Amino acid sequence: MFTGSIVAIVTPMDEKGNVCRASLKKLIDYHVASGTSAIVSVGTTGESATLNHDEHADVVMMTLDLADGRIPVIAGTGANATAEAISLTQRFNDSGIVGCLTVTPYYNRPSQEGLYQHFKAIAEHTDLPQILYNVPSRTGCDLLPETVGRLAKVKNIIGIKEATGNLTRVNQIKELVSDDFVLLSGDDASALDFMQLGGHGVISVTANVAARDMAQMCKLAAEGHFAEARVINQRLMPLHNKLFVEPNPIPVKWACKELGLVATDTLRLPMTPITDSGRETVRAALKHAGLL
Amino acid sequence: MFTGSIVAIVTPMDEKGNVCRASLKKLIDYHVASGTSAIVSVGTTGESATLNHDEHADVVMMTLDLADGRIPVIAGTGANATAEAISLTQRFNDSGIVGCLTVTPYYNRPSQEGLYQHFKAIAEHTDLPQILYNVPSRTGCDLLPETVGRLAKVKNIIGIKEATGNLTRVNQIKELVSDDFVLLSGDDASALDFMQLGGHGVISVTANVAARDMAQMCKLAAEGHFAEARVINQRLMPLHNKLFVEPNPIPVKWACKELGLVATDTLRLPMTPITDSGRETVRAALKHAGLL
Amino acid sequence: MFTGSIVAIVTPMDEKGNVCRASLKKLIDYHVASGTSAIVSVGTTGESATLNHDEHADVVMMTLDLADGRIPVIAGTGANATAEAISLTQRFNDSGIVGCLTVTPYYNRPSQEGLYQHFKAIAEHTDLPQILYNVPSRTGCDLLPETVGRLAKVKNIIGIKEATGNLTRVNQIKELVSDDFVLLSGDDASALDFMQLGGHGVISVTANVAARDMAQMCKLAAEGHFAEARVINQRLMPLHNKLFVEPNPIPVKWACKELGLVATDTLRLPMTPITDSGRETVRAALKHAGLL
Amino acid sequence: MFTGSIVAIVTPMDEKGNVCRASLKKLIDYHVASGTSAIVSVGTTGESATLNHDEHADVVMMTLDLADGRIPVIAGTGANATAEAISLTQRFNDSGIVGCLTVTPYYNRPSQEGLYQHFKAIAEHTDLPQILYNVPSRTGCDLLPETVGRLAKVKNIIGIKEATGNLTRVNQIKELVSDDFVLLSGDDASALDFMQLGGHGVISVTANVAARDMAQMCKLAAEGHFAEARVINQRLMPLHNKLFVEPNPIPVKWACKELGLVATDTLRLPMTPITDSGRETVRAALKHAGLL
Ligand SMILES: [K+]
Ligand SMILES: [K+]
Ligand SMILES: [K+]
Ligand SMILES: [K+]
Ligand SMILES: [K+]
Ligand SMILES: [K+]
Ligand SMILES: [K+]
Ligand SMILES: [K+]
Repeated sequence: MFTGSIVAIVTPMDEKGNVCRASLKKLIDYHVASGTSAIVSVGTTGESATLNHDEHADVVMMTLDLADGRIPVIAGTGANATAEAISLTQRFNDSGIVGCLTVTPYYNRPSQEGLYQHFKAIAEHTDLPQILYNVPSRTGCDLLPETVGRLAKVKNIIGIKEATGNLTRVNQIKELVSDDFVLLSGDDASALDFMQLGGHGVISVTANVAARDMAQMCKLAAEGHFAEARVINQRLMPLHNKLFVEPNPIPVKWACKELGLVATDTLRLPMTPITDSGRETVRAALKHAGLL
Repeated sequence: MFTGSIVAIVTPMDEKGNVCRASLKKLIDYHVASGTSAIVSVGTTGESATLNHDEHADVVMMTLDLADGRIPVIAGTGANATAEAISLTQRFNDSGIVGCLTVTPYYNRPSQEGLYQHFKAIAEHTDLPQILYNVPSRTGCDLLPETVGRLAKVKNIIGIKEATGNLTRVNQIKELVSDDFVLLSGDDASALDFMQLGGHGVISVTANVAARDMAQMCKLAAEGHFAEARVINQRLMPLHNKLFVEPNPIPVKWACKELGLVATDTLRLPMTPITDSGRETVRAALKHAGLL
Repeated sequence: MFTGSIVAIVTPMDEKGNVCRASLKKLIDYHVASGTSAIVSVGTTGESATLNHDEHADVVMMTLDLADGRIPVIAGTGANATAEAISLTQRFNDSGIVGCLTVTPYYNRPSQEGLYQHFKAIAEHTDLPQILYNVPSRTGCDLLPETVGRLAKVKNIIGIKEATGNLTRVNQIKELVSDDFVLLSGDDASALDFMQLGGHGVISVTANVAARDMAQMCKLAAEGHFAEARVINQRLMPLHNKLFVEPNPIPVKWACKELGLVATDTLRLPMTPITDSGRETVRAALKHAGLL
Repeated sequence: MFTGSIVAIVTPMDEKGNVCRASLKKLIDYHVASGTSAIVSVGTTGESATLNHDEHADVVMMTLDLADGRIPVIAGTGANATAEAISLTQRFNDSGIVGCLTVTPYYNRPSQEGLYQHFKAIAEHTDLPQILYNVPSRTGCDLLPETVGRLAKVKNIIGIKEATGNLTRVNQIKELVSDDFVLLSGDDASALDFMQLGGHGVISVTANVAARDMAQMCKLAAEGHFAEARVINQRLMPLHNKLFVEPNPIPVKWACKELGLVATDTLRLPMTPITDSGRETVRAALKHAGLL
C-alpha cells in the first residue's frame, strides 16, 4: 500500500488531450497483473500541472473505479495555495482513495515555517493519510529533514516522497521520525540505493513500462537481496535515465504507446510531442530492458 | 509605459486575506504622485500564486478603476498550462490594461520548444502586448536567449522581464532581437547594472516603498548618468537585499504597513507573518534608505 | 590496510610551523591503541598544500618510522603536474609505505582523458598501490565513474577515496570495477551511508580525535550491523560537521590540542588560527561525542 | 600598462615540453605590433601549473629579454602556500616586470581572513604592484568584494583580475575601493560587459590570436563607444567560447600553431593534445573572427 513499487501513472489522453478511459483501464489491469503495490493518480507524471481540478478529480475517480478494489490508489493533491490544497483534498474525503501525495508549494517559495503551516492545515482538514513530496528542481523549494521531523508528529502525515536524488536525506529523515514513517524515492535512477539505505519503496516513472521488473526489484530490496535487486536495476538503468531524455512524461507516454499499453501519446501544452531523436533513445533503452 | 521604474505592486489585504480597496487606492495614489512608469498588477509580488483567477481578475479591474487613466496597468497572466494562460488573458481583453506579464510555465519544466509553443499560442489569441517573464529559481525552468530571439519575431511579444540576475543575458538577448524589444530587470539588487548594460527599466519590489528614488534612478540610468543613478542605488541597496530576507512579499508588505501605506501586512498561506528578526532587518533597510 | 577507519592524520606543528616529532608520536601511538586501520600521511588534512616536497617526504618518513611496523602508512602523493606527481611518488619507492593517495590535478582542470593519462603515467612509474582521490570542491575537477572504470584496469590502481558526498557514486563505480577495488569515503558526515551502500571504509578527519568510536563504527558497518554503527555515527555527527566549521584542518588541530593529543594547534598560512566562535562550536561537538 | 587588452600569453613549447624561445619571440613581436597593453607571463594560460618555479622564472626573464622594453610584462606569482608565494615574488624583485598577478590559494580553501593574511603578507615583502586574481572554478575558493575592499587599502595592491564571470562583482568591488584600483576581467566571453559596467580592461585568452581586434575593442570600451566595441566582440564571441571547448590552453595553443605564430601546440601533462572535433570547432571560430 505505501511501500514497494508504486507507479506514478501517466494520464493517457486521446488526440484531443482528454483522458482516454480504455487506455487507462489497460494500464490499471497491467499494474494489477504485474504486482505494482499502489497507483499514484495525477501526480507529476500524470500531468497534474495541465489538468484543472475538475479534470484532475475525474481522472482520480475514474482510476479508482477501474482499479475496482484490486490495487490501492493514492491521489496527487498538491497545490501552491494552501486553501486550494485543502479544497482539492476535500474532493477525495470519503472516496476510496487510500491517501494523498501532496507537493511543497511551487513558485511562491515559502519559508520552512510556511511549509510546516501549509501541510499541517491540509492534514487538519482531512482523514486521509498524507505523503509529503519534495522535488526542489520543480518547485524552487526544498523541504528540509528538520521540517519533515516536525510534520511527522501530525497524526495523519505518514511519509515522504523524496525526489532530490540526495541519498543523505534517507537517514537524516529516519533519525527524526518514528519507525513506521514511510520513506519513498521519487528518483528512479537512485531509488534502489535509496532503499538500500533504509527507504521503503519508490514512486516510479519507470514502473509505467517495466512494472514487473520494478515490483520484483522492490521485493528483493525489501528482503535484503541487494546484489540480486541490482541485476534488475542495471537492466533498467538506461530507462531510469532516458525516460527523462525529454521532459517527463513526454518519453514515458511515448514508451507506453510503443508498448501497446495506451492508444496515443498525446500530452497538453506546454509538453510537446517527443522529438525523433528522443524516440530513438527511448526505443534503445526499452530494448536494453528486454521489453521491446 | 514599458520603460523606467515599473512597480510589481503588492496586493494589500485585510485580516481575512481579502483585497483591501482603501489600501490599494493609497498605493496607486502614491505611484501616480511619485513618477512610477506603470503598475504590474498581480505579478509575483502581488501574490498571484494564492489568488484564484477570479480574485486575480478582480484585483486587476479594481487597480484599473482606481488608476483612473493616471498610470498604465500591466496584468500578470502567467499559468503553467497553455490553455489556462490563454483563457486568463481573455478575461483582460479590452479591459484597459496596456499589456500582460506572462511567466514561463513553473513546475512542469517544458523544453525550449514547449516554451516557444506556449508563448506563441498565448500571443496568437490576444491583441495585447506580451512581456515574457523569466525567473528560473521560482519556476524550475530557464527561458534561454535563443528562444527569446525566436519569440521576439511574434508581433505582440514586446519584451522580457529577466529575473535570473545573470547580467550576461542582457546583451545575449539584445543582439538577437530588434531595437524596440524591451529588456526589463526582475532583480532589484542587480537592476541598475542591468540598465547600464542596455536594459530599459525594472519591474521592481523596492519601488513599492521607494517609488520616487526608483523613478529618478531609472531616468538617470536611461539618460546614461550611471554615476548619479549609482548614488541612489547605494542608498536603496539594503532594501534591494533585505526585502528578500524572508520570502517576497512578506518583507515588502510589512514595510508598506510600517510606512502607513497599507492598513495590514496580511498574506495568504503558505506566506507566513514576518519574524521579529525580519522586522528589525527591514526597519534598518528602510532607515538607511531615508524612508523612516 | 585499505578498509575500515583510516585516519587522514594532521601534521602537528611546533610554534614555528615545523613538524613536532613528540606530538606526531603521541598521535601515532593513539592510533595503534585505538584500532585505526591505517594512517594517510600528508593528505589534505595533513596540510600537503603548505609543505614543500622535501618537508612532505620528511613527515611521511618520520610517520613510518614512528609507526614502527605497528600500523600501515599511506603517503599523500598528489600533484597537479604529472611529472611532479611521478617525482614525489618515486621518493617513496622501496620505502615501507604500503601505498599512495593521489588527488586529481587541482587548478588546471584537465579533461577526463588528461585525468586518465595523469594517473596511468603515475601508476607506471611505481610498484606502490595507488588510491585515486576525487574532491571536486577543492580541485575544480570531477573524476567521473567511467574514468575510474578505465583506471581500475591498471594493475596497481586499487581504489578510490570519493569525497564528493554524492552517494550515487558508490554503485556507479562498483558496477564498473572488479570486486576487490576498494571504495573509501572522503566525507565523514556521509561515510556510514557510503559503507551501507557497499563502500569498504573511510579516510577520515573525525578519526583524528575519535579514533576508537570511528574504528568501532567501521567494524560494525563491515559486519552488517548498521543500526548499531548508526548509534555511534549520531554521537559523532556534530563532529563530522563542526570539524569543518572553519577550513579543515583548523578545527581538528584545535581539537587535537584541546584533547592533549598535540602540543600546539599551529598551521601554515593561508590557514589561520581558529576563531573564538569556532572553539566554542568544536568544544560542544567534542562534549556531545563524550570526549570532553 | 594595467589597462586595456592584456594578453595571458601561452608558454610556447617544443615537442619535449620545453619553452620554445623562437616561438615566444614571434608572439611578443606580434603583441608589440598589435597594440596589446601588457603581457601576463606564466599565468593560467601560460601553464603555471606545470612549470616548476625555476622554469617559471626563466620564462618570465626570457619574456622580459625578448620584450626589450617594448611592452610591459606582469608575472604570474600565485601559490597556495603564503611562504612560497612570497619566495616566488622575491625572484622577480628588480627584474624589470611592472607587477605581479597573484591568485587566491587553490585546493586548501582558506577563509576570507586567511585570503586577507595571504595577500597582505605577499604585498608586505615586495615593492612590486600586486594584482589579486579571483577564479573560484579553478581554486575552490571565492575572494569576496568585502575582502578585496580591505586589501585595496594596502599601498601596492593595485587591482583585481575578476574571473568569476559574475558581473555584479564589478560595482560591488568598485564602491569599496578607490578610483585608481584597477578592475580587470579574467573571463573573455563576458569581458566587454565587465568593461561596460566600469572595469578597465581584460586579461585575455582570445588576445593571443586576435590581438589587434581585442586592443581596438578595449580602447572603444574605455572611451564609452560600447556599440562600436560590441560589433568587434560579436565577431570574436565564438572564439571567446570555443577557446574553452577543451581545457585552456589546449585550444588556444592549437590556434596559435594553426596561425603559424608558434612552431608546436605541445602542452605538459595533465593537458592533452586537442581532439579532432576540437580542432574543427576552433578552426570555425578562427574563420568567424576573420583570422583564417
Ligand atoms: K485530520
Ligand atoms: K505521523
Ligand atoms: K495576436
Ligand atoms: K515583437
Ligand atoms: K607499475
Ligand atoms: K587495478
Ligand atoms: K611593500
Ligand atoms: K592600493
